This record gives sequence, structure tokens and C-alpha cells, in this order.
Amino acid sequence: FPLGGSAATDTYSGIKANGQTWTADDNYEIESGNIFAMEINLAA
Amino acid sequence: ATPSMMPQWSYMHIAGQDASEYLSPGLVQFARATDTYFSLGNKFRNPTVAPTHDVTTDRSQRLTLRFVPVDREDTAYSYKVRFTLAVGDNRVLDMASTYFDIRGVLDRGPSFKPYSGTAYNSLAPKTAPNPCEWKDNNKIKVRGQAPFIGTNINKDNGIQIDTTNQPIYADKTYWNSEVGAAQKVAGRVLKDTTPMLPCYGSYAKPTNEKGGQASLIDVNLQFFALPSTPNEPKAVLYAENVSIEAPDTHLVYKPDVAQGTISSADLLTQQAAPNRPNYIGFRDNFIGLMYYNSTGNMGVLAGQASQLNAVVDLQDRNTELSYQLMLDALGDRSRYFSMWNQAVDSYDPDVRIIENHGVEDELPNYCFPLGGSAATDTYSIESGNIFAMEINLAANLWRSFLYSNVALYLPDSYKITPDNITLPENKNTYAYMNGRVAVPSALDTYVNIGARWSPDPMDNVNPFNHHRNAGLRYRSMLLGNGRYVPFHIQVPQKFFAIKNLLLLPGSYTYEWNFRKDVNMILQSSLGNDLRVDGASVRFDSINLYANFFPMAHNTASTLEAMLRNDTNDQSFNDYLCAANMLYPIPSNATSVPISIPSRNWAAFRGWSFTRLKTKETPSLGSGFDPYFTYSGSVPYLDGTFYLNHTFKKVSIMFDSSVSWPGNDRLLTPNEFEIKRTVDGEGYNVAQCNMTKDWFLIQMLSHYNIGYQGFYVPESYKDRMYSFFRNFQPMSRQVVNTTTYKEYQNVTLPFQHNNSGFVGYMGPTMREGQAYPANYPYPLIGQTAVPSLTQKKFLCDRTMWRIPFSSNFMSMGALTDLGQNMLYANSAHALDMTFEVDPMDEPTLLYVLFEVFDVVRIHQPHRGVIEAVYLRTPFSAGN
Amino acid sequence: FIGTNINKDNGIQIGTDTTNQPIYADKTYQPEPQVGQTQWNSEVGAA
Repeated sequence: FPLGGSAATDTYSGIKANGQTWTADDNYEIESGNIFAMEINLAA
Repeated sequence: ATPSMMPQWSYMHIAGQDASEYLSPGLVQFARATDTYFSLGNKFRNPTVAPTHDVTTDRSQRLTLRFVPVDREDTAYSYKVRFTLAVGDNRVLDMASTYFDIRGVLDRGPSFKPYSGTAYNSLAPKTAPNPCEWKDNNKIKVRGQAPFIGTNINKDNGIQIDTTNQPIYADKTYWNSEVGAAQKVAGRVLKDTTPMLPCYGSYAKPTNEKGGQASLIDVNLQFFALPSTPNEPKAVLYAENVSIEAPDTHLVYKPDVAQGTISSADLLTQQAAPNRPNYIGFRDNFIGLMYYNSTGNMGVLAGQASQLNAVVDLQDRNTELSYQLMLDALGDRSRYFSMWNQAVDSYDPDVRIIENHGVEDELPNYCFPLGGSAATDTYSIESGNIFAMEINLAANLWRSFLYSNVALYLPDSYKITPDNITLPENKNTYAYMNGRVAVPSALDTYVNIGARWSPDPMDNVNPFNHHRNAGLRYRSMLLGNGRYVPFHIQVPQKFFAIKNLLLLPGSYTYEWNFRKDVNMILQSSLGNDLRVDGASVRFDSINLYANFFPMAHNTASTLEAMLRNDTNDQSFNDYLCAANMLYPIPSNATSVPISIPSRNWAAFRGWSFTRLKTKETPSLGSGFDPYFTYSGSVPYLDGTFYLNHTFKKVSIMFDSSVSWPGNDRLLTPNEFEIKRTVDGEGYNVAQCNMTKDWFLIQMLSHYNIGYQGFYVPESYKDRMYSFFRNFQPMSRQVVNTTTYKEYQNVTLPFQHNNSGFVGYMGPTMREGQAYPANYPYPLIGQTAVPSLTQKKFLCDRTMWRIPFSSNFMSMGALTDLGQNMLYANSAHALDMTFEVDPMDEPTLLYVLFEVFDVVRIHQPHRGVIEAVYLRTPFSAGN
Repeated sequence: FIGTNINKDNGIQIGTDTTNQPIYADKTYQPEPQVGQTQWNSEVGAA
């Protein structure tokens, strides 16, 4: 596994009055899909 | 069959004559002649008829009688049960089998951790930023992670999984070369009110039947998307407000500018770690619980209607170290019994005498991308070998062994506490012995590379407080893996005079004050003050338990009217016949002037030196002596002798005109020398630094050969607490400190062998720039610095003997020169002086002046125990 | 692998006295050969 556990890009917000709007609260980070990986056969 | 059957039996010698008899006398001689070849022995069966009459009763005697206390008080420092033994008639007890039956709760304190490492979220980067919500400048919130693709997200119901199927709220958590997340994603974040710990120890209690963390009084569902098009619903995160904690963690790089606040960007990085493992459990054969040898709080076995006493206990002998030796001298203590909690203390012989022999790596131990290959091109498919990556596995395992078993068990002098986390100041509780990191450059793979060496700075630490005290291990697991533990003991009886007494018919009483002093009745694996950090052993029920031999009344009558005659009386001796006395060697002192005036040495069969450390040798017998703040092995009543390889001289000297060495036997005339540190002009023996006459004199006493050539004494004469198994001799070489012209020393920061690749001074992480090195100094290669050798004498778990005999042999119990009128009729006065090596802190030497212990219990009437308790060569009488 | 050119119907010049393509019974050999003999600079896709 990687040290941090992600290599992600960005994501802003949405409160969505019928229109996924925004969320002052949040402010421009999510990396979709499980963590990057690295594999070893530590027994063989 | 017949109503007798005897004949029908004998025709198979099933119960009849022995083969030596029915065989024709001619054949017996032939079978007794050719028995070393072609033996006719295993085919003509014998018999085995066992005794029909007068061996067993018919009318009474439950095998294991159950006596109940006729008394009980909870002093918080003892539990004085007063039983009432009622061994009947035609009936004998043989007080060996007289267990007690302790039962009650035991609360191991917030210092108990059997899982030697982490048992919580374990396989994980111990730098992981637990998906958090790093709050901020009223800037409001931020990052984390996620993964449950989904397709549709509708507001107030996130991840679309007839109908839409509209997922549940609580439960959202849990390729080859694929995944490729297009088409919505989601996950679950941690809200910015939960202390964002690392991922290596984090745990929030369930609080949700369907698994997920949640505060029961819960959470906000929140959105965010990609800047590419920031008006259309992207991934959705079900954050929450967990009860995040970590009940095994001693974070070693808490980014230390975080005063007041809890969550902030400068704190996603927190290299956690597993707290050093405390084993906890009861002591070997319960060396504690049983106030043995405290004349104040001492039991009794006096006949009922005399109630005088039958167990007179001095404060000289230690009957708790004279049982833990008799076990060695009778069976094999290395075998684990559980009722007595028989589990000898120990120490992985590969982590006391560290042999850094070396890793076994030659080819790079390599990484490979999850599926087949890595990122690649598109044309007429990777170009060149796969993306690769490496770990020298054989080295990481060795480094973990070193600074997980030896390199962080060092004295709290070579241990810089983590960067700036706040510790307590009482450096004896488990708040300062696990907040102690151990520099990996003190002990590490490149430490005395290739030579067996218990690293110098841990020579003086004791071996038996360790991960692998296999016996700290089979008493810390046998009871249970828990903070709280009910328990049900079977403590034995060890008093030499009351541990085999036959107890003829009578009505004897029985009393014995147990100890409720946790931290003295409860061992440890790191040295603690259990009483302060939290610990207690609440007793609930004590009961005696005796196993009767169902002896036929008409034969027990004989054996009881015959064991009462004056001549036919018992007699017992402590296996460790001694007159134990402790001397207070001060800190940083090289001497121990001892003395004894005008004695009448009559059977003094030989001294026995030793050397304990104070903190951990208990207070003698008073009671709750508070100055006891150790939890480790008790070399005073544990048998574990670690600070034993430090003696340098003994100078026995009688009247004030002599030298018991004697005339001139001793090789360095009458000045016993146990070590020649630098002056070895012909005289040190093994390649150790022992002196040829302090071996000649141990292997002469302890085993029994020094005049016929040393020959690795027989297996059955070096049982555990002996000399030879623990004579481990060792040696090094070191850079000549003044010939290697360029020896510019390099201390423990400044040094640098692993470069970037590993720590900077901690058990931190990879931060560097790999240049070459400079601290391991080459002692082994074509470019090797000139070397000065150094020698050591690790020898523990044994007591230096120096028997009182002319030959210095063991030709009998009453030693030769313990019978001579020069000593056996007149009176002298011993004045010695030992020259032990500067230790460093308090340190009591444990001279074990040896005498003849003996008791002559006898029961003339029905219920009268009277016994003499003489101990010569250092007796008790005015 | 990483050889020189590839000829129409030729293979890839493994390399020797003026051409030297390889035995398509194996010669691509795979299972073995490939740069690593220049690892941390291996540098593939040259030209």
C-alpha cells in the first residue's frame, strides 16, 4: 500500500437547490476507487 | 469359570510364578547367558499381582477432603485464612498435597497488552491520514477518499445500488488492472470534530447494528464533484462523527504545532506505532502470594489444642528461592506445569547474546504492479520491463527483530522520547516506558557486525523482562488475554518443614497470610509500578485441599503408632541450606567490605556470592514496603540472576590473619580473582576474561571436575540453575581508538548508515539522500582499521559458589574443612571484601552464607506437633 | 526486448554480421531478456 493511501485530484461541493449547487462551507480531495497498490509474494 | 480361577490363571502365568521360576532351571541359565545377543526375555511373561489385603480401606475417606476457612479478614495487604485441619484416624495426610484454592477477580491495569505489537487496524501505512475532514479558516472542510462506484445519486439518498434500490444510510464501506471509475463514486468521510488519528490504531465502537461507526446522539450527508463540470452531482460522501480512538498507539511524530486545536492540515501526518508489549501474570510457582519468610506475618501448623506453633520462620532463609531451586534439582523446570503455574523465567538466547550474524539477501527482493503491468502506450502494450520496486526483505525483518526485542529494551539513557509529545515524569509507570522510542542507530543491523555480543549497554539490564520471557508468556496468556480476569489458583506449599510432613492423626490448625500486594504478586515484561498505573487482585475465596491416601485402617494404625516413636521421627532440610544476608553496595562503588565477628563455624559448607539490583530486589519482609516499584523478575526470590557477570574479586580472610584460600592453593595466592580485565599476563582462561582459577574453582564445586581435565560435565549435572549452561563466553574487536590515524569519532546523531532509506533518529520514516556511509567502521575487509579486542563474561541464572573445603570439591555434605577443630571447636570472625565493578545505581550484593538447615518434626500424641529448627554455622540462639 | 529495426516479414534484428533476425519458435524468447542490463536508466522506447 502507498504511504498516504491515495493519489486524488479535486472536488468542490454541492447543496443543490434543484441544481447541484455548491456549499460555501466546503472549498476546493477524493480519489475514486480503492487505494493504489503494490504486491509482493512475501512467502515464496 | 471356576469359583477360584487361580489354576486357570497360572496356566498363562497371568498371576502366578515369575519366569525365573517356572522356566526349567536349565533354560534360565541359557537365557541369562545369551542376553547380550538373541535375548529370550521379552516372550516369557511374568505376572504383576498387586497386593490384595491391607492396602486400601472400605469404609471412609473421600480422596480429596475440602476444608473451609474458619477465619478471614481483608486487610488490603494480606488475607489471613485460618483453616482447621482434621486429619482423622487410621489416616495420614502427607502434607505435600495441601493446595490452597485462591479464587477471585484480578484487574490488570491500563498497562496490559499481550498482543506484542498492534492488534487493531494493523496492515496499514503507519503514516495514514484516516479519511478526515480537515476543518479550517472558517474555510470549512476538505479531503479524504472513497469507493462504491454506484451509478445514480439522488439528493438525501446517495448511491443508487423494479426500482432504484436506494441504498441504506449507515453502510458504505467495502481492478486486476481495471476499476477505472467512470459513472459516479462515493464514500464515507470523518467529520471535523473527531481527533484525526493515524490509520494504524484507529477504532470507533460499533454503535450501529449494521457495522458502521456512529455517535448515538447522527451524521450529515454531504456532496462534492469535479471542477471539470462543477454543477452536476459527482461522488457523495457519508461523513460521520465517530468515537475515534486507538487503544494501542504511542504516536512518535505528532506534528507538534497543534496547540489547542485537534484537526488541521499540518496533522494528517502522524506516524503511529504499537506500544511496547506488557505481559502480565502470576509469578513462577507463585513466588509471592504466600508470605513465606516474614516472621511478622507468618503462618502456623500447630496442633489445635496446643495452638503454640509448628512453623518457626526466620528472616534469613528465603524459602521462595529454595523451592524454585529444588524443582531444578528434581525434575526439568523447562517443562511447563500449570497448577503451580510452573513456567521457568527465561530469555531468548538469541536476544541476550545478540548474534548479528547477518541477513541472507543477495538478489533484490522485488515489487510488481498489481495486474501484470503498469501504465503503457498504444501502438501497432508496455515497452520494456514492467514497473518494478524493491525491498530487501531479509534486512527489514532483522532490523525489526533488533529494535523490537533488544534495541528498545535498553536503559532509559539511550532513548530520546518522541519529538515533543508530553510524557509524565515518573519514569517507572507505563506512561514513560512506552512513550520511550529507541534510536535505531544505537542497536541496529550494523552493530558489531559478525561477532556475538550482548551489546555493552544492555549487559546490566536484566534479561527476563522481555517480549519472549517464555514463562512471562505462559502465565500472561494462561490466565487470560484481558484487562479483567477471574482466576482460580492452586498455590502449593513450599515451607521445607511443612512441605512433606506426614501429619499423623490429629486436629491441627492451619493459617497463612497471603499477599494482596500487586506489583509484588504480579510480574511484568517491562518493569512497572502496577499499583500506581492501576492494578489489584481482589481475593474472593480461599480453601484448603488435601488428598488422603485411602490407607486401610488396620495398617494406618500401625504406621501411625509406629511413626510416633521417638526414633521414627521425620526430619527436613531446606534445599538451599543458607543464611541469606543482603549487603548494601552503594551506587558507583567498587567494594563491599563485609564482616562477621566471633562466629563458631561448625558446618559452614561454603559461601555463595551473587549481586542484585535494589529497585527490583524486594523489600525484605516488613509488608507493604512502598519503596518497591518494580514489576520484573525478583532475583532475590525468583532465581533469575542477571547482574552476576560483574564480580572482580573476593578476599576471604579469617581472624584477620589468614586467607581461607588457604596455604597456597589459590593460583594467584589466596586472593580469589574472578576477572582479569586488562592484566591477563598468562592467567585468564577461556577466551573469556575469567581467571583460570575462578573456573577451576566453579567447575570444581558446581559440577565436580577440575583435577581430571575439564570435560563438559554430564548432562544430568548442569540443570537449569547451574554454571555450565550459563557460561556463555563472548568477544569482539573495536577500532583502535588511537592508531587508525583518521578515527574521527561519530556519535549518535551525526552518524549515517542507511542514509535516506530509513530514520533520522527515531522509529520515524524514510527521509534522506543516500550518500554512502560512515559509522560502521570496517573491521573485516581489505581496508580494515587496526583493532583492539575486548572480552566479556555473560553468565547469568547462577550463583558464584566457593565451597568451604580443602580440595574445593563436593566430597560430601559436611565439608572436610567444616569438621576440623581449627574451625570446629574454636571461634573465628569472617572479614571479606568484594571488588564488584562499578555498576551505577543502588545495588545490593547477595552473599548467601551457607549452613545446615534441619527440622525434626514429630507427633507423639494425637495432635501435638513439636519440632526443633536448628540451623548451624550461623544459628539462632542465646 | 528492444532490438534495432523490424523488417517487413522479418522479425526484429536481434543483431550480427548484417541483420540477424530471430527464430519465431522462440527467439523473441521473452521469458528472459529485456533491457534490465540497464535498469535504473533502462530507457525504453528509444527509436
